[PDB]
Formats: sequence, C-alpha cells, structure tokens
Amino acid sequence: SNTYSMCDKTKFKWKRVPVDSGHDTVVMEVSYTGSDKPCRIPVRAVAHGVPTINVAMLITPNPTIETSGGGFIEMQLPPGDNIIYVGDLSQQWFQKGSTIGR
Repeated sequence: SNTYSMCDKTKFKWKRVPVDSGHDTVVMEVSYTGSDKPCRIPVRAVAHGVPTINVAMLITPNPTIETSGGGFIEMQLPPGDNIIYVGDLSQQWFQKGSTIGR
C-alpha cells in the first residue's frame, strides 16, 4: 500500500468540533492514532430523515491526516439538524438558514 491510504475509521478522535468560522461552512479537525500516516480520512454526513443520501457537501475532496492529525475538514450542509460521521465517530450539526419544514 502507499502512504496515503484510508485511515482506520475506529482510530479517529476529535480535535476540533464542527463549527462555522464565518463562511457558511462547517469546519472540524480530527486526530488519528493509527499507523499509515499521513492518510486519507473517511468522511460522510446525513440529514434527519435522510439516511441513504450523503448530504456532506465537502469543500475539500480529499481530507487527510498528518503525522498527528490536524485533519481540517470543511463541509456545507442543508439547514436543519444533520449528522456528521468521521470514521466511526458521530457528531450532529444544526445548520441555520432557510429550509422546508413541512
């Protein structure tokens, strides 16, 4: 395998929780304690009621983990309550804006 392989989903830890710096994007940082670093981060997100569609509009098409991590990931999500998954990790994000309620 090459240096940038897929990082183990279960070896991720939260460094910085998802938050909008001020550019309508969700930024988070994740650390990785496994080997094969630097490596590519498995990232995905869903909305409430939408489990089968990856709603994660990923700004960075290739999230990566450096020597200790520092995996800065930006994604844009539909307004409402969304679920962001990094590896085996789960973290919900509430996005503000305009969306169809009912």
